[PDB]
Amino acid sequence: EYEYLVPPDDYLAAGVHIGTQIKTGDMKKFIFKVRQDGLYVLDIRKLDERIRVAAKFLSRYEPSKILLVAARQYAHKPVQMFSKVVGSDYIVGRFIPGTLTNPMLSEYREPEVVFVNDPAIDKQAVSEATAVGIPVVALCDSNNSSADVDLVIPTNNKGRRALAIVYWLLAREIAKIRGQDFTYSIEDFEAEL
Amino acid sequence: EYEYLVPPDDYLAAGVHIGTQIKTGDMKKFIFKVRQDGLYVLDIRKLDERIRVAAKFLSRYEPSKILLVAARQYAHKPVQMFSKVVGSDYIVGRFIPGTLTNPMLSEYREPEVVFVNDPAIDKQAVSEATAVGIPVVALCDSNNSSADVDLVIPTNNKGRRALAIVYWLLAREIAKIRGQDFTYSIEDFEAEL
Ligand code: NA
Ligand code: NA
Ligand code: NA
Ligand code: NA
Ligand code: NA
Repeated sequence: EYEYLVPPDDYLAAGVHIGTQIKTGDMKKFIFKVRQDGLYVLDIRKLDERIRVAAKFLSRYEPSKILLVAARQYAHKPVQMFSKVVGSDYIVGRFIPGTLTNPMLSEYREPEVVFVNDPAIDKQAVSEATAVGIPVVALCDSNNSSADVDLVIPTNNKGRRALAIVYWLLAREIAKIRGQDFTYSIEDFEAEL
Repeated sequence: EYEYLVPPDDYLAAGVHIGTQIKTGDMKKFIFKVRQDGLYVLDIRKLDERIRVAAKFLSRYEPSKILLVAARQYAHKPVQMFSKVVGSDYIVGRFIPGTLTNPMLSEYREPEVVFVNDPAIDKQAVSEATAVGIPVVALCDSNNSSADVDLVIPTNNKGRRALAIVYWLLAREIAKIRGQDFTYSIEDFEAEL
């Protein structure tokens, strides 16, 4: 029996397994099945394994050197709350071109690892981080595919609740490794509306 | 404008870009093109970027906590030479089931990261590492596909010289990150005839 970070039903209730109508070759290994309504379903066993791995991966960096990126609206709150807990830097909303490549921009930063919400939406950040040799972690849905993403977290990266539980779990596990008290609830990470 | 770790011609002479007659969905994003003879060609730009990232990541671990695994014969020497330089542990030849999951087994170890030569050949190690939450790094050829590999290094992982230059580069970059002198030639890493 596999031991999940949370009861399996919690993952399903959050809709992390709900993909899109599109499947990429890169994501096939994470797709459990395709629903009759054409929607692809992600493997929660794989998601759980990847969240654990990502938490360990990220705990190998000093907090301030971690940069989270997310233009997608429902990801802003989860990203900011994750940062509140982990101590990572973040950029939500429009990512300004040159933020990682132009030392003269006021927004310029030099993180050692970049974590984006969606490689398609946050493509500018992914491309720049890769051009500068910075490892890229990313949430990838069935429709995503990027040769520039180094560490993948296969999950619904669009749903309000799905994003809340994933960022919440990542922050929770990183805090555990760090021996930092964490009492936040999934609701605390969830975007309004 | 990209800057390779070594003259591009060196990568080609080693045949790292030469894949097999098969292409998985997992590897599609790394395939540059398909040759006249049916052989898929890997993207050396991505390989170079990935070797750089893997070296950085691995240098984030106490060397003794890194475990290299390789049953494939042409990978033994490269793996042993990499370990000589890096200080990592390794298991070449048959990987005994239970090595990462059975504490009573004499060969039992608790590495913090596992790096295998081929996820199909070294599937036992990949499966066990994943089952215990240990991040998995792997060399993946066009024919490979594994949801259990966390960090991928897209390259020919069968060729004698292909393996020598890849392990050589990784070791060189890790030593460089440490400052450790590195005077080995690619030949010093190549399996004998
Ligand atoms: Na989705
Ligand atoms: Na990248
Ligand atoms: Na707690
Ligand atoms: Na090959
Ligand atoms: Na794994």
